Amino acid sequence: DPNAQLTTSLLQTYGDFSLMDTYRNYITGFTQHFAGGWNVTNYAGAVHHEDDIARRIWDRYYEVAIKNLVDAIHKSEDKANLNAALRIHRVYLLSVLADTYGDIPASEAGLGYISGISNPKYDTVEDLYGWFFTELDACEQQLGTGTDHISGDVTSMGGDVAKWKKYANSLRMRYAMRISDVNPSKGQEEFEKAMNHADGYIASAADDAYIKYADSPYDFRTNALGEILYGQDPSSPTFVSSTLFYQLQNTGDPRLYRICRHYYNIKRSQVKPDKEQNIDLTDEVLAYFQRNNIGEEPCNTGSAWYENWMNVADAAEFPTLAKLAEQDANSYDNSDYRARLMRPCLNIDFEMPSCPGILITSAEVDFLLAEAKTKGWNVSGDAESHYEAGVRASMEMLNNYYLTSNKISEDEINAFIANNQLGENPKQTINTQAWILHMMNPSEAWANMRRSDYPALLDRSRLATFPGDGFVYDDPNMSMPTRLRYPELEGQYNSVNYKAAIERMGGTDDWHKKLWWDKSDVNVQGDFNPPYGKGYI
Ligand SMILES: [Mg+2]
Repeated sequence: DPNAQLTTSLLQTYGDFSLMDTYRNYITGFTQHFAGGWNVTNYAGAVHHEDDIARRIWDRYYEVAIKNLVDAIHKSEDKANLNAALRIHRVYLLSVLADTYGDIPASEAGLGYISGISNPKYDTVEDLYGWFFTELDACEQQLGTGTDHISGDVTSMGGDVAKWKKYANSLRMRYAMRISDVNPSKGQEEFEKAMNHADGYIASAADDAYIKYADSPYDFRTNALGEILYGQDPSSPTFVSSTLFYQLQNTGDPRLYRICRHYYNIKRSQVKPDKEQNIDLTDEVLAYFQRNNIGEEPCNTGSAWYENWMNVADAAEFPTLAKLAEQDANSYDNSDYRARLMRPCLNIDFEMPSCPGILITSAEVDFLLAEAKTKGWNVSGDAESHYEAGVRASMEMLNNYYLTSNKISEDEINAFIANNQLGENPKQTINTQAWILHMMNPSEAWANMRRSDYPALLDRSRLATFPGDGFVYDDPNMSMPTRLRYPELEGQYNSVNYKAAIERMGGTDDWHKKLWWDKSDVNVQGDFNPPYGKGYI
């Protein structure tokens, strides 16, 4: 039943816990949104490849979503609306697969490959992006030529063909920007084609495209990215990196302590994050810093929370934990949980099972329009207006989709924008602000970081490594990987096509090899001397 297969494929995007290891261990580490958990320190922090972690995106999307999409596409030629929606989500997941690994099966990933009886070649990144524009144009026009109801839709589009059209056009704008370095003229042409389309694009948050997940306890119904970020036990929360912390603090970003909180979480629930026992001591922690003329030490990329050891405050320092330590010291005076309380952690609001699965937002389109303007493309309105719109929408998406309290006021948004105008390097400003936007969309975060080379990351090569703590540094090139390696079993079961793709790369499956649309290395910060804690060597 094709509509059901649309549902499974949509939900798998963020709903499949079995590929979230790749996002917590590698991608969100590579983007330097998160740092300090043992896993991201072991993998992304050590620049340490391991097949079983790197393969999961490939293996799980091909085994489930792509299989179901292709079968449903072939079973839906009489249901043009559903057919177009199936095909748009295939383009979507193929763009993620290609942006992650490089050349990938696509044009030959068909019914035979589904049945496990045929071996698909790896389409080149350049050929795939060419096909993205063509296929999205075709689907966009096909939408609404059927009378069938897209009942398997679980996105915010809610089966509305007009909303799927704007989604397809917005993805065209995303891909057109992606190729704007390697093929400037095609990027310009494809962008303005979509931007000027009669059916429009995602112009306000009312038209945001996202998958809707269920508010049920921790089969793709719940957002598994939040699940793995919440950790599978209270000793493994997701710690916010110093890169993100310092981007927020140093720009006066009201998002600083919406994204960052301090938790003592020993009795927290494991079926659904609870305010009761994810004890939010943020204000009391900050009051403690201020009393002692000290401050935050957000974990550096490459380091774990127990490295670059920060002094641990006694329970007495925090009145809420103090009175609970005095009631029950085994629970609330545990020194390990006090230690992790010291570091900024991701708000559990971002870790709820019902968190959305972002596909593309009006805030991103705003930033695309801003950069399109700074490139001279024929866009209406100045770069600053689009830029400001995108900052305001990124702000507002947290109010609308995530925050359960402490919403960001219109005063704060207006204040922040005034202090962070475009400046002398708009491309850097635009893409740094998009990178915050993309926190919970790690694949777009990593792709757009790679293409735009902003934000300037912390130079991993000048941050500490901790081999004495069991981590393995088996790669001399410690700069951020620009892709993931192919699943190693492809070398056996798709051996000839695997060899070919590797040969096109230069003869080895090299995760320091830049993809076709990635023309330069991501920028890095020249200096990192934080007021508290450790910086560059
Ligand atoms: Mg690059």
